[PDB]
Amino acid sequence: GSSGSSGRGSRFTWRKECLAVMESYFNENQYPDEAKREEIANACNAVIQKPGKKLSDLERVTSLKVYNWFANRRKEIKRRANIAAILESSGPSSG
Repeated sequence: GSSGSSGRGSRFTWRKECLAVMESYFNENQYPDEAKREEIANACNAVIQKPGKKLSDLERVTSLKVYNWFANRRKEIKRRANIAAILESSGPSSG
């Protein structure tokens, strides 16, 4: 990745456009219902969907993809609030 302990992207990528929409829904609801996930996911695909161009699975944002990103944030925020780890650990993570 570029920044953040988060990465290991599985043959996928998160565009700034799709990231802005995901953050919006997360602000209103941490856990977007099934229908909510599709609503937000669809918007992400549109913001990226270009005229005369074809969308690829690499940019395609499905309901499952949205949940994966949301879960990463919830766990990332909750993990920082708990930090139930004392043992030694070598991580590049910053801040």
